[PDB]
Amino acid sequence: DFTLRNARMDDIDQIIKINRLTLPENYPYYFFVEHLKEYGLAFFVAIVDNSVVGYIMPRIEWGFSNIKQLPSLVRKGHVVSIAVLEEYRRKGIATTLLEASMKSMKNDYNAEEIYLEVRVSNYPAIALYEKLNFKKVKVLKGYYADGEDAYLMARPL
Ligand SMILES: CC(C)(COP(=O)(O)OP(=O)(O)OC[C@H]1O[C@@H](n2cnc3c(N)ncnc32)[C@H](O)[C@@H]1OP(=O)(O)O)[C@@H](O)C(=O)NCCC(=O)NCCS
Repeated sequence: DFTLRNARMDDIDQIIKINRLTLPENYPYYFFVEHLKEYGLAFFVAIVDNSVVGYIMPRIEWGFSNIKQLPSLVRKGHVVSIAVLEEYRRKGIATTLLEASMKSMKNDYNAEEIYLEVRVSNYPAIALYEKLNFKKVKVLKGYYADGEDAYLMARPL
């Protein structure tokens, strides 16, 4: 079994470890710290027996909607990074991390939409998001450093 709670400064070391092991976008320590201090209410970790096994790091924005056809200014929640240690996958951790972050984006930060970028090859992640009713709304060409395309996936809150 796992539990969720908001991330704390003392979680950052384990979060970075997870990020280093599971993702190619290896942000520096100060990046994690600033997102925790600025958007901490929507920054969650998953815990198994006192260890962090997953996390979701958000960014809160104000700007043009990426869902609406017309230029329209909205509050947006942006998933910067989400990862779960391999041993603890297929347990619903990412699903519950996203739900918790979404609820805070909506209630704490008045977000009207949530969105993220995902590698077009990232089959597990895409399945996750489509199950949570994210839609592929844009294709960011050459979004990743190696040139790989991203789907911009989004949904209203
Ligand atoms: C994507 C990731 C975060 C999902 O974590 P997770 O805790 O295993 O996800 P969940 O258990 O909540 O998944 C829920 C649903 O998503 C889908 N899904 C998740 N992983 C899948 C896979 N490998 N293949 C097919 N569907 C998958 C399934 O529908 C799953 O439902 P189910 O378990 O009942 O079959 C995880 O695989 C991961 O950390 N990958 C490496 C880092 C990464 O790519 N992060 C996302 C970048 S945008």
